[PDB]
Amino acid sequence: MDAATILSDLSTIKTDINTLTQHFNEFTGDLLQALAAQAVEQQLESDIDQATADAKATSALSAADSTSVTNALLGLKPDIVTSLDAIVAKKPQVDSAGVGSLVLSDLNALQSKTDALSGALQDIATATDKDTIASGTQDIDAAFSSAIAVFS
Ligand SMILES: CCCCC/C=C\C/C=C\C/C=C\C/C=C\CCCC(=O)O
Repeated sequence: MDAATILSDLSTIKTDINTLTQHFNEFTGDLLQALAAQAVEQQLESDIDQATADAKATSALSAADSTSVTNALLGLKPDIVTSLDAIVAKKPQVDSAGVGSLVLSDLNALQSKTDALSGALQDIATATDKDTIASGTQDIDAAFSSAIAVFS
């Protein structure tokens, strides 16, 4: 509903991602581990959708708020790349657990939901910040495409 809400929403997303990465780095193929990570992944999906809804409810951002939201979104990029790298690194464990289709389903959902979030933030950012967001989102989308290719 306002810029502070969107920033808080983006921080929650950041926390979710870093928690997932921790799960990935511990994954041994065990299905209970997979269940635990999927719960976090589903929380992440919900949190991204919440951010999108809050952004859709928000008026054209001041210059300072636009910078804040742009930097918070772009600040997710290395966390996303790190997280995607971490699950890719565990492809053998994913294959042995037989849960590749779940990873793939999750990746496609997350890409869709993240793209929607970026679109909504572009809509309320300054003209310059929109371009910056779009550019960073291209990079996030590239990273998703690579992970999807690995898991399909
Ligand atoms: C918005 C940025 C997205 C960052 C990447 C986040 C998730 C990658 C997608 C799916 C992986 C998560 C759960 C799938 C379930 C089991 C696979 C092993 C999980 C584990 O380790 O037990």
